[PDB]
Amino acid sequence: DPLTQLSLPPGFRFYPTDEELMVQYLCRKAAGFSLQLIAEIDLYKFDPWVLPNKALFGEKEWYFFSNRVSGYWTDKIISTEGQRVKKALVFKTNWIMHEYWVLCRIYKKQ
Amino acid sequence: GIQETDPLTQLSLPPGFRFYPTDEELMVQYLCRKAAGYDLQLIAEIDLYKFDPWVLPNKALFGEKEWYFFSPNRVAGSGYWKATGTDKIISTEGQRVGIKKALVFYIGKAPKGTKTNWIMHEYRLIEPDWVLCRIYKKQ
Repeated sequence: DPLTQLSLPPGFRFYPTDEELMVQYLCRKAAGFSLQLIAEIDLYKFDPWVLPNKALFGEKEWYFFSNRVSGYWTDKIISTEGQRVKKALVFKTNWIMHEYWVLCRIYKKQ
Repeated sequence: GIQETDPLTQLSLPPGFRFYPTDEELMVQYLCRKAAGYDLQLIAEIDLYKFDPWVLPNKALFGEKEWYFFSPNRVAGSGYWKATGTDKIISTEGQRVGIKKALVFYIGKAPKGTKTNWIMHEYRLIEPDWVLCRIYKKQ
C-alpha cells in the first residue's frame, strides 16, 4: 500500500482536478511514475464492480490507465493555462466512468 | 541553529493531493485531538476575531482556496461575522458531538452592516478550549 508509506496526515486525500489529470498524469505517461498510484488495466476485460479491488488504492473512486464491452459502456473541453488539452459514460447502473493510454475515473453513484 | 524546517508541507505530496478533510476528521483528528492536547503541525492558532477575513489567508500555513485555523454574532476588524442558515450536528462514535455553524462577514456596525462573500464554517465540540474554522471566499 503506497498511501501508508506517504505518511499522509489525517484528511489528506487524492482530490485531483481535470486539469491536473491531463498534464501531470496523462501527459506524463509519455516518458513518465516514481510511485504509480494509478496503474494500467484493460478496463474492458471487466465488469465495473470489481475494478476497485485491482486499483492500487481508493476508498470511493478509482483511477486507471487503459459502445464497448458482461455489459458495456457531454464531454467538456479541458484547457490548461488558457491552452487546450474528458468524457462521461454509464454502464442501468450507478456505475460511472470518467474518460480523459487514456486516464479514467471510475466510481459508484447514489 | 542547524536546520529547523518551516511551516507548510514537507510531505512531497504526489501531484493531486489536497487536504480535503471530512467533517468527522476535522472533529476527531483535529478539533478533538487539539482539545485533548496533541502535536507535523498543520492548523494555525489565531484569534480570528482580531482580523478582517481578507488578511487571514496569509496566516494559514497553506491553502489554495481555503484556510483552516484554530481560534480560542461577534466583531472582527472593520466588521462582524453573521450566523447563518442552520447549525449542523456532527456525531462521532462512540461519543463526541460537534456543531458546524456557518457565518458570513459584514463590514460595519451590527444591523445592517454591508454583506460580504467571506464565509466562515466553525467547528465546535459540545461538552458537559478551541474552535476550528474553515475560512473561504464565495465563488
